[PDB]
Amino acid sequence: HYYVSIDIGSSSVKTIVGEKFHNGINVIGTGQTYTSGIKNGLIDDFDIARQAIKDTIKKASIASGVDIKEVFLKLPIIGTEVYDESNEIDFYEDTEINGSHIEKVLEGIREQETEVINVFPIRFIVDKENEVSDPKELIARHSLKVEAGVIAIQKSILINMIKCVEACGVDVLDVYSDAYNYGSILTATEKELGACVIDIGEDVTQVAFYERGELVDADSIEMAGRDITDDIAQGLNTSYETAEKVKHQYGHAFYDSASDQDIFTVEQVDSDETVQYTQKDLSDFIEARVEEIFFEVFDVLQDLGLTKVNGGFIVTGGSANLLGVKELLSDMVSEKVRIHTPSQMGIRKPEFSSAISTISSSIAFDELLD
Ligand SMILES: Nc1ncnc2c1ncn2[C@@H]1O[C@H](COP(=O)(O)OP(=O)(O)NP(=O)(O)O)[C@@H](O)[C@H]1O
Ligand SMILES: [Cl-]
Ligand SMILES: [Cl-]
Ligand SMILES: [Mg+2]
Ligand SMILES: [Mg+2]
Repeated sequence: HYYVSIDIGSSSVKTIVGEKFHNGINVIGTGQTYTSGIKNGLIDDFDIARQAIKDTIKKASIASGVDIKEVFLKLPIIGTEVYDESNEIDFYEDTEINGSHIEKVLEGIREQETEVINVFPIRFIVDKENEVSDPKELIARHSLKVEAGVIAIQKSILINMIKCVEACGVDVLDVYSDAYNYGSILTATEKELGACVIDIGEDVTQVAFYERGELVDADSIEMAGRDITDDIAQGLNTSYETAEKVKHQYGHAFYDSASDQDIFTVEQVDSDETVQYTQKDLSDFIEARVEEIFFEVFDVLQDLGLTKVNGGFIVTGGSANLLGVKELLSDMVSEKVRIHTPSQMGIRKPEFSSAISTISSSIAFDELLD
């Protein structure tokens, strides 16, 4: 059937309706609603947040022609913990391992302040000896063990995000931390060599590092697009709103590559007076803040104890639309750099990476467990 994801963002709630193909996802509809009901990745006003989510499901329904009733929810990398764990289940007869057995051994891991939301297999072990990655259709005489990666989140976040969404008359079939979702926007080589995803949104910037095909660790920083706007507003002595517009229209994150011929007029906040500015002027502010964010990212990587980023950097999210971000980052790092943008029609904006990869995740577990 169809897969419906919901990304409850600080700038906009995003919903994608997709269909699973052998080698991909066919997107058949989207919904997007900007709201002030979400701040810093979390619900700021329940009622307003409910309205936006409800409205977005509506938009997604009308656009896809589907009667959305069940959805997969992405969860931000806040109050999150990643760790290892293993579990084993016993058989009392020769058993050909299928999806149900895998679901059961992982389930046990998903057995106080937090709640396990994702449990993915690193490797499986049949009858205390044969170690394999895919144990399907093979025979076990005694057992099936799993060495899994585990993501858990603070109960308060989970409980409130689900309640808010289910208050719009829909069922949350499953939850997917963005820590696991990003695994899907990376190529096999990136996930192997050791790659870092950086999603710069509005209030939150998220970081997730994958290595040897698996998620190693992740975290989030409270510095992103809004902060870029704030500096612009302060610098050009103009309102937040106007600063937001010039950021989209003339924004550039690399001063040297920023243009001078590009000019625009901005009204002042303290006087009827108006002032002229060049893109290079605007870029002074944008580069400074984006640079800071990246330095914040490097600090996260060190605390996480992750020097060495062999697979390169993948930058995505709404602020990734900013010109000069690739230049800026590669100008301060030796490893490869790229901006990820979903390829499907209608969601070809970096802000859609979370929503679309949430579907990739639902599909992955669909194929794993079925
Ligand atoms: N063309 C653009 N140029 C520069 N910035 C942009 C552009 N388009 C969107 N943005 C910024 O992208 C941010 C929102 O992107 P988004 O990835 O959707 O964040 P979010 O997911 O809604 N909220 P969150 O992830 O919780 O921080 C806002 O700060 C926008 O100003
Ligand atoms: Cl075990
Ligand atoms: Cl994806
Ligand atoms: Mg986001
Ligand atoms: Mg907001």
